[PDB]
Order: sequence, then C-alpha cells, then structure tokens
Amino acid sequence: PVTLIIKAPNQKYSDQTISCFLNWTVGKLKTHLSNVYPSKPLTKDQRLVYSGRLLPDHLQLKDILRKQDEYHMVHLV
Repeated sequence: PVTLIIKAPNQKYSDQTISCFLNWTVGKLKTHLSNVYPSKPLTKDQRLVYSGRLLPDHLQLKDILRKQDEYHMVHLV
C-alpha cells in the first residue's frame, strides 16, 4: 500500500506510517485513522493538512498524493 505518514499537530506523537490505499477519500481514511491511531481523535474536529494545504473529505487521496505516490507526510489538525 501507500505510506501515508500521519504526524501529530505539535508532533506529540511521532511520524505514523499508515500503510493505506489512495482508493478512499480523506473522510474514509480519517475514520480509519480515528480507529488505528492510539489517541483515537474526534473525526468531526480533526482534518488532514498536506504540506500546507487542507485535504477536504469529499475528494479521493490519489488526486493530491499522485505526485510522489510512494510516501506522503500529512499533519493532523
């Protein structure tokens, strides 16, 4: 799968390498994070910020994460 590196807001937790598919949207992945992340953060408040920009839950990961494909560091907010 794709190495989707979920780093915490203040880097409270380290770089989390989530082996997941770009098939899903930011919403389905963020639900998946709220399950597989040991803090289990509020899906309603939490969003994914990729290298400065905001990833909305309606679009598929692939569209933004196509460029490198291999690995992507996203900051949780």
